[PDB]
Amino acid sequence: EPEPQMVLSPLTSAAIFLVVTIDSGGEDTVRDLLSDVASLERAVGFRAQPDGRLSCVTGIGSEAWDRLFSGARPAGLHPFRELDGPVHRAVATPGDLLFHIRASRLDLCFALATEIMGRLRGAVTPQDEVHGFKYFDERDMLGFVDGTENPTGAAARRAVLVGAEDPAFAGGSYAVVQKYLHDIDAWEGLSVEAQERVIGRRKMTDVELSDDVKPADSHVALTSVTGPDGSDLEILRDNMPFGSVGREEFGTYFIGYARTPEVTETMLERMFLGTASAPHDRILDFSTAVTGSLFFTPAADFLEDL
Amino acid sequence: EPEPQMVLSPLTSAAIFLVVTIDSGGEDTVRDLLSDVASLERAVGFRAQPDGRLSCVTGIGSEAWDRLFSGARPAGLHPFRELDGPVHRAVATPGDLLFHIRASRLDLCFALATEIMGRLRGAVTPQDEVHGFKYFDERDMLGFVDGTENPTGAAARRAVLVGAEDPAFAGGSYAVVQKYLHDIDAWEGLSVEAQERVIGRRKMTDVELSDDVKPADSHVALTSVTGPDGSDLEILRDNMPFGSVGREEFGTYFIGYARTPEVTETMLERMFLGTASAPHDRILDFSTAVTGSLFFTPAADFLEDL
Amino acid sequence: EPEPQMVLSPLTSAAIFLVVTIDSGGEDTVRDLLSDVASLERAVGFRAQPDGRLSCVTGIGSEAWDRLFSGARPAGLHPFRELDGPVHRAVATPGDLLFHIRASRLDLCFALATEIMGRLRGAVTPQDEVHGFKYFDERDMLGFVDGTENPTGAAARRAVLVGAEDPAFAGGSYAVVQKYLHDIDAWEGLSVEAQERVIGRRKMTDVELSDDVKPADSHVALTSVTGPDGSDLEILRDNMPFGSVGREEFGTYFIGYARTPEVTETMLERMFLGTASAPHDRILDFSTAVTGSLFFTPAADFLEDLS
Amino acid sequence: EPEPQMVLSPLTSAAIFLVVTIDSGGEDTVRDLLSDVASLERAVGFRAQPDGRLSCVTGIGSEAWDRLFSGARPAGLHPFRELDGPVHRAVATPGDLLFHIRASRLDLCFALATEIMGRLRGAVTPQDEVHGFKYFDERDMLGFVDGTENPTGAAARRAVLVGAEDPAFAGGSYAVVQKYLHDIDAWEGLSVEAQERVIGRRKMTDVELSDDVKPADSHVALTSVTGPDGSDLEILRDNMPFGSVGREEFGTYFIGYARTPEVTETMLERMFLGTASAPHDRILDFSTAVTGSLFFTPAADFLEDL
Amino acid sequence: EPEPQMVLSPLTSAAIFLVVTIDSGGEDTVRDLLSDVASLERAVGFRAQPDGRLSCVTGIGSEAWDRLFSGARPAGLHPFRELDGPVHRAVATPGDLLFHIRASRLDLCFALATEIMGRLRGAVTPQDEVHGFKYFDERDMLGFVDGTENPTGAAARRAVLVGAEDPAFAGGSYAVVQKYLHDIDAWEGLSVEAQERVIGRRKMTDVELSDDVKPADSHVALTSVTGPDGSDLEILRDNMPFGSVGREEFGTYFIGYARTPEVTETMLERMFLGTASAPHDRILDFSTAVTGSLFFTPAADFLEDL
Amino acid sequence: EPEPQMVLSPLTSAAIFLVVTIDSGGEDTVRDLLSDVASLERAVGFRAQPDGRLSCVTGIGSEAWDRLFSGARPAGLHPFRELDGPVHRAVATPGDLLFHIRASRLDLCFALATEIMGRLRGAVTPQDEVHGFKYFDERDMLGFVDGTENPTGAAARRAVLVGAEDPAFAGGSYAVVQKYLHDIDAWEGLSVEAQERVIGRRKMTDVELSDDVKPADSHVALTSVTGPDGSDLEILRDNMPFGSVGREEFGTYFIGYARTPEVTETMLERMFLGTASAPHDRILDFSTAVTGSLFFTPAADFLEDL
Ligand code: HEM
Ligand code: HEM
Ligand code: HEM
Ligand code: HEM
Repeated sequence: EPEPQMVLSPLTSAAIFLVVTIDSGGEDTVRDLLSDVASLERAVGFRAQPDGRLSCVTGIGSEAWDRLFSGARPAGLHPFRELDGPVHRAVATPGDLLFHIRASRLDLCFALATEIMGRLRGAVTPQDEVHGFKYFDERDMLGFVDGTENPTGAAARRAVLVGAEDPAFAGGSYAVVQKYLHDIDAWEGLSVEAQERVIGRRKMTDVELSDDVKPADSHVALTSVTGPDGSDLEILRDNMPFGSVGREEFGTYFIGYARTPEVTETMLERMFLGTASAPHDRILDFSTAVTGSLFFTPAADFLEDL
Repeated sequence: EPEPQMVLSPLTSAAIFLVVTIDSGGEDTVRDLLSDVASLERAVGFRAQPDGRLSCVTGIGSEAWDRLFSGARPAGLHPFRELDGPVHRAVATPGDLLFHIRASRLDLCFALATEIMGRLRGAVTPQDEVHGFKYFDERDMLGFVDGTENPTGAAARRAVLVGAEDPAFAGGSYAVVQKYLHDIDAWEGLSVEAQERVIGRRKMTDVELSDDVKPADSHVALTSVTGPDGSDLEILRDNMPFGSVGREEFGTYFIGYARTPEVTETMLERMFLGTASAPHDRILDFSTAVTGSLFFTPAADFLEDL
Repeated sequence: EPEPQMVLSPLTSAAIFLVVTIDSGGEDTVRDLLSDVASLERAVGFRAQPDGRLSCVTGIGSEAWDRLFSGARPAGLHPFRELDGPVHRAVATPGDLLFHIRASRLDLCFALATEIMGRLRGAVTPQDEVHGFKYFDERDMLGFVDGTENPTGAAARRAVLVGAEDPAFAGGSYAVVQKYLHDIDAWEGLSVEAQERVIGRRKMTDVELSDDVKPADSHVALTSVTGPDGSDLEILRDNMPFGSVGREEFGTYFIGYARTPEVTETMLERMFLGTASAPHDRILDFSTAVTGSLFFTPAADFLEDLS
Repeated sequence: EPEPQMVLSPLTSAAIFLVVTIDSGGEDTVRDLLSDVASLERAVGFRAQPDGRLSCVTGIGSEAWDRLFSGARPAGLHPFRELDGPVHRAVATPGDLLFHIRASRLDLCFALATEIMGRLRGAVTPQDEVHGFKYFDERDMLGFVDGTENPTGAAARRAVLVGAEDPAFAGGSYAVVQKYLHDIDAWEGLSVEAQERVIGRRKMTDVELSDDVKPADSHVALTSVTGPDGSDLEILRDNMPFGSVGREEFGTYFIGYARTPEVTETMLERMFLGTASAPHDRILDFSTAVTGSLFFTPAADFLEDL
Repeated sequence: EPEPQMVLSPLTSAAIFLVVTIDSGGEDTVRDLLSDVASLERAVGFRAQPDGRLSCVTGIGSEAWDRLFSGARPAGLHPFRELDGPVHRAVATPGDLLFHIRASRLDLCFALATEIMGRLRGAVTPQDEVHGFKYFDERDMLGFVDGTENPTGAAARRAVLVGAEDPAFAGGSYAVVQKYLHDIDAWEGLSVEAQERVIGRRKMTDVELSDDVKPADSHVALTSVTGPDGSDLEILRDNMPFGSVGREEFGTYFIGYARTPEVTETMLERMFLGTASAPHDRILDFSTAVTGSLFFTPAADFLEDL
Repeated sequence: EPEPQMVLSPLTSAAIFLVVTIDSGGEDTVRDLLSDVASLERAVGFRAQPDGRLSCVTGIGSEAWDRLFSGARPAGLHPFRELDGPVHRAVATPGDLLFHIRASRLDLCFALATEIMGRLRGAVTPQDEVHGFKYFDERDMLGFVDGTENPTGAAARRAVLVGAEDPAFAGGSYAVVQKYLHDIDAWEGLSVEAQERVIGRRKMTDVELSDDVKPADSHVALTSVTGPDGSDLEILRDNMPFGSVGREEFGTYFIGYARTPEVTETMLERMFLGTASAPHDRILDFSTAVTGSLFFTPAADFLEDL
């Protein structure tokens, strides 16, 4: 019955990520923006309804939920954990509102972001405004196909949508965002076989490496987590490449939706802290998480009732 | 006989404007890059040939030409003139190499720019990188359709391509680049009729205003320059919007190609210094020029012979 | 009977509205066509099936229903009410059968209409035939974006499809059709701010005006109807621009699908008769309704299995 | 060289034909419009530049040419000849101005026609306008593929544009406009083989019938005129299906461009009056001409220089 | 609840049919491929996600089911019946594994087939490989529109998906595959009306012939089977044209999905053996069946759990 | 003045290569087909001409020219020269007529080939028929991008169209066709760096290797022929991947157009016989030539005058 936000939509060719902090006394402005965001998205996106698939997902951080709403907090909504392994660390950056805008053209995303920021001209403060674009075969900046094993259909619904465990917030999701900056020089220093061993998949054919050859510290092996029931826990992640050529900045904005934050937290702990058979993820040797945050994206019905 | 660059192409949806300055001792690397920029463009763009429309235009500033080539300089190639008008001024900023990359997708432009700057590591210091996107209705940040009256066909090449006036540099062109930052807050405070009077075109229908009603200080009226023999002086403009909603940065990157810089300089003088019947252009009351430069784009044959 | 006649399909770029009336003795061939309309639509559309998205919706008027079928009538399905306000009027032109054809290309719609009328030749009288096309940003003849606030997903299904209130006719809908001829000269005589105040949304960015500034007599304000339980009533509408510049004729064909006709009747009454705080809709000052009719679009299986 | 109009354009999905008669005293309005038709077309069609492919062609009748322009007349521009055949006839209807608008979507053509008629309010009387649409395989309403043997490339330029025979009007063309109402019942009453014999080509594969079995009175055979020197005489046709289902009106709007009207006049005479081996064209047994006119489409610079 | 193998996917423009026979001792490799086929399809098809629509359907023959799996068998699974009609005979050919690959481009299908065969190298013998391409308007080699009356929506699910009748194998389907070679010259010898009477539909308009004129031995009149309870028995068919001009070979590869094989068996018996009012199907006079097999396509969950 | 036979057309997604041998006494039928091939191509293509891009190129072998035409012969026409290298051989196969059909869909190519072969039924013997498909990323079966360095525009016209050196046959070209079978099993055993060194270009980004480190026996370094006057000899080649997974056949059909066969013969001699610094091309260690022929594709007007 509850209507989830557009989190199950397929990834498009253009996206904008807005991580924004809320200034003191701007709670009412944020409330009315959350009420009107669906109408704003519809108005901006209907001008190109046949093609463009404009979709805005709004999430609220743990530190802002108790300041905006006086009801019951969603279960598991907590500030992003600080993971500091022996070598790499995951830093948590301030963030209260997440606006994830996706469309086939950057113009629609820019217009929607402009409208949203205009409605919040003097009540908030931007933190991590980022534009992201796709490549030829949906590749990332590391040259590998990204998001191949994303759950689809009913599997995605079971993986990312909150069910009867939190009846008051059915249809919501937990989104973990993390901006990484790559080291392209070191990555290009390695051979293609070394890159495949680091990732765990073939670079050209995208065929997953055989289990008897896949290294224990590869990114794919460490992110493959199986729960107590024997089924593999999965999340609907949508990485977006980004960067500026002049500043020699290349990176990836990872966003991951789940029905509970525990799956993403376990994946991050395995990647950073490492398992018994692997000190840490190999992909972290060439990628540093410059920012990280956690948000809760509620159902559209909850947002429309403010 | 000479082969001009891709300066005569339809305005694509995505573009990257790179302006860089050559450091000391980097002339040899710049020459090496210019000797194979066409090959790099072909290699990057052939991967998506039918849908993609990748095209890179390379231009050399007046300062860089003396230190790069020992031959005769192109006629009219001079450092960008700075106009100190009574109210507005056109600032001239350093720049020695311009790469104007255009494609239907931002990924191709980003890959080409990455390859170029990787070839130019250490040799040049980046000065201005702009990622321009084109709206669904190829409108400006002011909401007006841009490039409607661009010359096309034989008129375009007769207006932008150097002919027999400079036989040694036939097929080249002069490109004036200028970055404008718009004051959207003040622009939105004007009625649609006021905006149309400022621009000189109808906002929705894009129909030019009548001669008896068009204001003398409108942008279209001031940029319409008649030649000494009754002909109309024309330039090719590929200005595109750009900006980021995080910093309240909304702007337009203007690039203009001509046979000689005299036409563009006259248009700029009319816009900034004004006319006897108009103190200055009205569009400058809402746009501020923060970067201006002039470059010469030679024929592909000239670049391939280095 | 869960089988709607594709009335939830998104708006396409080309459409044909065909309202006809059946003369005496034509009740037999019309029945034969109604059992073949789906097959004809499939046969015409499958050629362009990858992107043709051809869809035909058939509706039966109040008189035509009890003229053709001898079963129980659907709840409602009254002849279209004629509203005669202090200034504007809503005429109720005769109409028995409505064919709403939608496709990305006009050729598919024209072929389907040609086949339908060839099967119907000699037994119907064409009351109205309108070819509608879509502008750039789904604009209407007034220059505003049309259909922005259309319900989508499960909300549209709950808003247009008949539920358990009429179990015998589940999956159907009630379609109200009207033809408006705009006064383009008067509309262009107004400033853009005046046009936005008349409509209720910004012309450029399609963002609707704030509550404290939106006029009480604007079209959007008057068509925003709140139900007795606080839930706003919604309908699915596909307004198609049409006209010919030779006759200086410009207009919009409005079609509205609802679960019950009462919602559309209330919206029309508020637009024409007006409320206490607004004499009538402002958009009616530049639009004149030349036709008007109400039809019931039954479920696909009901048309296939006549009774 | 003179710049030709948009006559040399490919067949397009949507078209509008607008034939009007200039009222008394409305010469000045038409004259000032003709200098603005190119600007109006550019303004309207630029909004959909990548795919709109909007193009407007303007033609002037003989009486309209006499009333408007006081210069020399083109070699053609005689009032459309009315052929009184033994069975069929080609009526000549009044017409002074022809606007042929072509675009991929009918909205562009409608907007351009609206602009033109608004500029022509109170000065012209619309004789008739036709909204033409293309079927699946560019077919006509008779079920056959239309325009298969149209000239292309330099051959079309030689057979359409006016050359050195009339140097003062180089780049123009002569357009013959006719409106045919088909008898679909009689056409459908014929077998497919009979229809192919009527037309002269196979309906299925669209291949031409072999010359030993093609009937002498077939449409293809009769409109295959051989020049005095043995060179084939050809014209460019852009037939547009049209009709209204409610009125049971089905028909084709034929427009034919030539470098001289005599080619189209000879084709029409062969079709209607017939040859020695054929009383008349067979396709005329199912098509009735209800509107005929002849116009001259001048070069773009001629219209601009007014 | 169980997820099918996307047997309800819309018809695409390119397909590959691969029928192979498992060699002795190759059961383990076949099981591994059946486990990894979903991952292989996801990896190959993700490179072109928006377009392409790559989908692979895997079916196991009756002779191979008892060799690969143990414990239970589908109720309807059995070796394909051979029909020895008075004139036409439907031959049964050895087939153990069926791979039906569909995509908008043949390259994706070829890559998927290459991966599958490489995984199966040394374990299976390729009995048949067919590359089918969609014709002009979904026509077949006979020129008639193919697939017009396929069930869609919930009707297709009720017609092709196994329900509560076989709970252990819910979500599966039964696929009957045949390869017909056409006598194109003899078919073209017939008139268009004769062809329509043989098929039962209009050649151009695809309108079904009236019941008063439709021949009793036409293809449509013979494949229209009414159920015992007055319902209509329906199957999902994807007929793919194929052939080579060098060998003068043209044909259609027919695949039919059903919830039970009884419907397809009844249709084949009516087509070949014929009813009381028709000796056999008329289309069989111009088509010869050179291949026939029956396979069971289980739910994706069953294939994954191996 | 002469019209080229659509040789300069851009590469499409689907192609059909037909090589046939004229039987004794079938010269008249071949002449009739050569006369009617343009009409057949137009008739087949105009159904999908908005985006079909169908184009048929016809070439006549050296032996067939002496039989079909009794006039003068093109200077460069001669039977294909078989090269017997130390380890590799270029076999010459009997081929009299070449039909190279290109279109965005295999449907148009198959229809055109069917019509052509039907007109040639009983007159020619089909020696070879290849259905070539083009990968999603313009790659070949070796995983590298093909045709990156193909000449375009004026350079291509100068390089592939014969001019004043043979005025009687101006507008024609010489096409060399070869059928290659690849050893994918051995090719995949090499590292990506080894594959790049064999080819001579980067596999990922298609960037040509630097002048140093580039092997002297690489394919690119061996097909880069410098003319006597310091210019680079270039040909327009359209390699098409092809094969079947059932027979484990993978290969590339190479077709190369030139203004004279000397350039292609020199390239083949360098690849097979080898230079002083390279025994032979490395790519030949994984590709075997099973077919080789040379044809002369004349101008369209030459074929239309039969
Ligand atoms: C710079 C950071 C990252 C990059 C470039 C990256 C890229 C990739 C790539 C190329 C793959 C293989 C392709 C595919 O499976 O679709 C993959 C797999 C995956 N990654 Fe990431 N990833 C990053 C960070 C993360 C993080 C932070 C998480 C979780 C917290 C994550 C979770 C996963 C999962 C669940 C899979 C699929 C595992 C499987 O298929 O068994 N990734 N990633
Ligand atoms: C006569 C000419 C009409 C025109 C040009 C027109 C056009 C429009 C436009 C531009 C809007 C605002 C944009 C949008 O909501 O998508 C709108 C809103 C709407 N109109 Fe109309 N309309 C017309 C007549 C009608 C009629 C006759 C009805 C009902 C009987 C109706 C019902 C509505 C509704 C329900 C809305 C939604 C407003 C909201 O959800 O806040 N309109 N219409
Ligand atoms: C009145 C209804 C007409 C219809 C339905 C029609 C349609 C056709 C068709 C289907 C063809 C064969 C396919 C093709 O050539 O593309 C054709 C050929 C042709 N028609 Fe028409 N046409 C009509 C009138 C005319 C008129 C009035 C003229 C000239 C005054 C004309 C001139 C030609 C020419 C020149 C050809 C090509 C001849 C050739 O290829 O040798 N047609 N027409
Ligand atoms: C037999 C299998 C062949 C394959 C797979 C193949 C593929 C390639 C590839 C990948 C390239 C580099 C990328 C590109 O130029 O687009 C290339 C270059 C080239 N190849 Fe081939 N080729 C083959 C045979 C031939 C033959 C037989 C010839 C001539 C008789 C030839 C002539 C050329 C030429 C002229 C170039 C351009 C190199 C340059 O301009 O620097 N190739 N080929």
